[PDB]
Amino acid sequence: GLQGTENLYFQSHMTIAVTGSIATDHLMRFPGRFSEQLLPEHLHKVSLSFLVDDLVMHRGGVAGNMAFAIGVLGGEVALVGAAGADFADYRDWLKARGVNCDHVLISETAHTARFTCTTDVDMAQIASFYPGAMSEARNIKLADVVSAIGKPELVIIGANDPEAMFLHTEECRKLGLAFAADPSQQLARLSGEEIRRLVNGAAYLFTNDYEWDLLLSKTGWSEADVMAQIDLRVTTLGPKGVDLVEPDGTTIHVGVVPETSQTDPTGVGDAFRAGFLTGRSAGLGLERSAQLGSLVAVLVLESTGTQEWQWDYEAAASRLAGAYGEHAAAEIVAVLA
Amino acid sequence: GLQGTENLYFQSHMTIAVTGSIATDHLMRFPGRFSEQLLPEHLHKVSLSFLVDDLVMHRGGVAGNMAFAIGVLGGEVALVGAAGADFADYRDWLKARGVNCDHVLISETAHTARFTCTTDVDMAQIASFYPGAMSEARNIKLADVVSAIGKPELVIIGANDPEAMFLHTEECRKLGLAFAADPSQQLARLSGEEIRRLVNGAAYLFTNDYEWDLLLSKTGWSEADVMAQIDLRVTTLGPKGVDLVEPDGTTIHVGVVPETSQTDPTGVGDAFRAGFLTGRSAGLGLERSAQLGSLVAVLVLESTGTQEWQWDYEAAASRLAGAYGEHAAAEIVAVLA
Ligand SMILES: OC[C@H]1O[C@@H](n2cnc3c(-c4ccsc4)ncnc32)[C@H](O)[C@@H]1O
Ligand SMILES: OC[C@H]1O[C@@H](n2cnc3c(-c4ccsc4)ncnc32)[C@H](O)[C@@H]1O
Ligand code: NA
Ligand code: NA
Repeated sequence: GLQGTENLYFQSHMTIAVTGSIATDHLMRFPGRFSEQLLPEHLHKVSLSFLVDDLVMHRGGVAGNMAFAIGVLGGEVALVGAAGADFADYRDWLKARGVNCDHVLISETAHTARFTCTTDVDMAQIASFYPGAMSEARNIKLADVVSAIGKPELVIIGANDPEAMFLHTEECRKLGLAFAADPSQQLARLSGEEIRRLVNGAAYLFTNDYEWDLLLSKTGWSEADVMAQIDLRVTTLGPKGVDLVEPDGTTIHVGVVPETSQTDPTGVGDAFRAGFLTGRSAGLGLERSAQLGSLVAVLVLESTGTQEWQWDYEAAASRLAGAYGEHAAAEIVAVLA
Repeated sequence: GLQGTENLYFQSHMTIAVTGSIATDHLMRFPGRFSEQLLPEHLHKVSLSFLVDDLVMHRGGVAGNMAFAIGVLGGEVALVGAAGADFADYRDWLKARGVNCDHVLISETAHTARFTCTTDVDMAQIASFYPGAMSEARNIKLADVVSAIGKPELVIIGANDPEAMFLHTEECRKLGLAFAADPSQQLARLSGEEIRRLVNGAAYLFTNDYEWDLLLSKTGWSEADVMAQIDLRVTTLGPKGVDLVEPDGTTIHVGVVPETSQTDPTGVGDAFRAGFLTGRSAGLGLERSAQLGSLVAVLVLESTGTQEWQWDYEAAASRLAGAYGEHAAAEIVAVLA
């Protein structure tokens, strides 16, 4: 009754655009411990052959995961990445949860990227990633996306074809789009200069604490050097929670939702980021948004695959209330409706 | 009219029954050296994430590989192993090459086994094997196979479901079938008692030199102890060739066919065994048979996948002539054509 129809519709098009990998995750379980059974002698002429007792294929890719979670939580999200012609079923899966997939580049030749991962009983991982169609993400122009769906409220620059990451970030700077620097695995692979090129001007920087130290080491930046380039640092601390740090040093710390199981750590970070950014878009403060992100992250930790979790108001509210109090759980549920 | 009809026909029989794994091989290439970047410090908290720049899916499994090679070379072969309902195209692939697949067990529920392997530029490997339908190989009775195709000249007991390996070997002993003990990868996993149970009474023992030392260590056997249990030992020595050793110590040594490239070592041993045993079934002597096996082995070494090589009498003859002399090449081609 009190909504301005014109202005509400005007803003409805301001989506989150998620750029990053789109993949199939081929996940296997090793019924042992890599750290214990592997010995230093096995690394000098490497020949490893693990017997695995489980194998499942699931939808994945950092951008696929984040878009799935934003869509499931009710946000407005567009998936912007490269995949192969095999993508049809994945497309239907994402569209059924509200994800705009019109601007997924479909390669004429290459298959969708593949993440192959063997996880042991202690959640340690030995994995390989095949880019396939992901390399063609460097041919996506965010200008065309904007022309089609309008200026997004935020562009997430997740792990992707590296050249696509640099081009997307620079196009955000040029078009005045707010972006979240979420380089994740590429922090292990890029040079300090390249990383600096991904961070400058970011509305958000997302890393975990290890990745934060890695970024500082490789870039040669101090923390103050980074905070001069970004509006907010979000650093996940695993079971120790998450820090949200403004440029003036103001820090908000949020604890985690305790897990009922540690099934598979794949996609936990993606899910935290998706939940946090959905909460922020929905009007929640930094602390409440991080609390939502922590819930989604633990739901991914407790399931095999990255998009196999389920959203249930009653269970979500109960776990949020247990971790953060009934008032916080109520505010979170109130914005998600 | 100088042929002895009885003995001619007596020698004419050459059916080989191949037991062992049937699989799809998911092969990837790491464009670097594991040795350059994997260090003992990475064992504390194991978390490896390789970028691979090639991914292909190929027909595989040790029994599939050996049956393919025997069929391609003109031998008489039946494939005896467990697969999944996905096996249909694989079946057509093998039948088109003369392989009898009537006695492949098709699981009602499980997928064909899967070998996932990353190989670096120095041929080092990191791999995982998911048995799936392979476990159901323990339900295959060689008595039914014999009832269908008659008493084979040889049963190859290759890497398989371990219980199936034991059941097949004991059924060969009870039914009086000559068998080749080819446990290969299972030598890394079985106990000395189990290995001894696989070797006793073998017509052939096939291993590489490392596997030979491993067998001797785990079984507690000396070489003479082994030679008292088997009719012929075949020990491959990689670039140093192959030793063929009778119980009385009589040794035939054969050098290798020089390779034109070192592309992928997966299935090279399978191919040697198949070529050697086909040559023997066709009436070639030990040396000529090992020369044929060495050719097939290098053809697999030079190609991606285990069954992607091509059999061409003229190219084969030229390489055999270069390695072993025109007389040997001619004798081999004359028997196979
Ligand atoms: O966040 C979890 C998600 O990350 C996805 N992924 C896993 N490795 C990668 C890499 C990579 C690795 C070595 S070099 C580049 N790049 C881009 N996405 C990846 C995976 O598909 C999973 O669903
Ligand atoms: O010899 C090359 C062929 O061996 C096949 N293979 C690779 N690992 C195995 C294993 C195994 C591994 C760890 S525990 C048991 N078992 C049975 N076959 C295998 C593969 O499908 C390839 O085509
Ligand atoms: Na998970
Ligand atoms: Na090969």
